[PDB]
Amino acid sequence: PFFPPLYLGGPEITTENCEREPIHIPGSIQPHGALLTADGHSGEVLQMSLNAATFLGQEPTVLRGQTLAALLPEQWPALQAALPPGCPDALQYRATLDWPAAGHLSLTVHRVGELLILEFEPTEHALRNAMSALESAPNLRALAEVATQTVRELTGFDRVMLYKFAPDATGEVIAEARREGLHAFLGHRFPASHIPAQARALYTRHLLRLTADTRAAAVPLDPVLNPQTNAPTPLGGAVLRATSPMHMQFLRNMGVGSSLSVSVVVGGQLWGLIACHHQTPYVLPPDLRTTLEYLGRELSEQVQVKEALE
Ligand SMILES: *C/C=C1/C(=C/c2[nH]c(/C=C3[NH+]=C(/C=C4\NC(=O)C(C=C)=C4C)C(C)=C\3CCC(=O)O)c(CCC(=O)O)c2C)NC(=O)[C@H]1C
Repeated sequence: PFFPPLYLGGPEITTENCEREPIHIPGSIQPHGALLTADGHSGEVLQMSLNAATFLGQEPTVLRGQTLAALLPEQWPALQAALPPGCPDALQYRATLDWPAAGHLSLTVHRVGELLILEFEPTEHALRNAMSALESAPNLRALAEVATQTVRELTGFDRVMLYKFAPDATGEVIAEARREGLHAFLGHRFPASHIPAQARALYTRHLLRLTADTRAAAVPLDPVLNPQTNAPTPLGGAVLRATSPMHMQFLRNMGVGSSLSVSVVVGGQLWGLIACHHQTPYVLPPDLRTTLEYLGRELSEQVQVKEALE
């Protein structure tokens, strides 16, 4: 059972309790975007990342308590209609905003219970071709190789691996596409503890996560608890959520500045990950993550199909 989070007096995580870190409720985000939470009926802004006012060019005193009706007059009606009470928390509303201070922004919203969680991130044929290349791959090894190469072409990531889970939850790199000069991980195996049980569980439900800068400090939400509930804000579905410090350290020690993975789910089980690295920090574009999500779904389908062919 999970430890309390750090802001509720929980311990700093160590290697004796990796599996007890409540990674879904860090009460903080990555600094390359901003996060607001809002009441699902009134649109009152209930929580904001500490960088939100600066990120959005708003006056801090105005921002909290403000309504989405006032902050987002052009999206609020659409947002309400798209995300009514009781909808799947996987359901998304997305809009592109031309924000004077911030530039071109992507807004992604989902509902958890009575709370709307709004993520603002800068934004900046290929999909169909990629989907068809996966389809047309003749066997599982070729499928793995095509998936890693295609994802690398689309993203420009220094390394893209297909990381397959064994029944004991150890992991193996079974294909990779890599920048010239990077050492090979192909065929290397890693302990189950490096992607602990609660992470593997989360990754069965929320299929993409990333760390854009492995040296960046997390930006707290304020207030840290959802005022509706006096309880933690569920961020398992927020790509902006802070990454486990233990994992961030693991990445820095690998010389990885940016990391992103996409779940491969076969028969409702976590089969593996498309796992990506960059040496420098790197914010992968939002619509481009959408493409990666589609490719993850296609790969998951094709792994099942290819495993059936044998
Ligand atoms: C004591 C806890 C530990 C720990 C925790 C931890 N690890 C993750 C997430 C990931 N770990 C990954 C592992 C690898 N990436 C690689 O490139 C290789 C090897 C070539 C390995 C073994 C991966 C891929 C992830 C997924 C996230 C990503 O793609 O960057 C988490 C969950 C992080 C989060 O979602 O907040 C946690 C808590 N890792 C350890 O090594 C020990 C110290």
